[PDB]
Amino acid sequence: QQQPETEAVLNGKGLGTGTLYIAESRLSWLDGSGLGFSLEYPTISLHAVSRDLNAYPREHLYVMVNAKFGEESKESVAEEEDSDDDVEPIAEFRFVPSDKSALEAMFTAMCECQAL
Repeated sequence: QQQPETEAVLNGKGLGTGTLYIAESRLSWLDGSGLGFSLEYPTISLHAVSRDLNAYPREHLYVMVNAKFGEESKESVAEEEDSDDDVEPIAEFRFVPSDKSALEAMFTAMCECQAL
């Protein structure tokens, strides 16, 4: 399945405006600046969907995932204290389609993927 018109926002600062095509092997997105790029499976963690309109008359697929930083560090020293966190521990990704047909198709993609 593929998405017609939809914009992509990733981890808090929204970067992405174009089309999203879901591939069984991975997810491929096209950037509105004439640049196509794909990601290894979507970060499905906390996704908000509203197939039925009642409280919010709008379509939008919001999915937020918590990311942990560590592995290698040079500017900061390893420690169990974070009194001053300059970077957010959670990244919120918002993928919102501007087509009711794109919202229902994405829900069938997520609903079918979550069930399988």
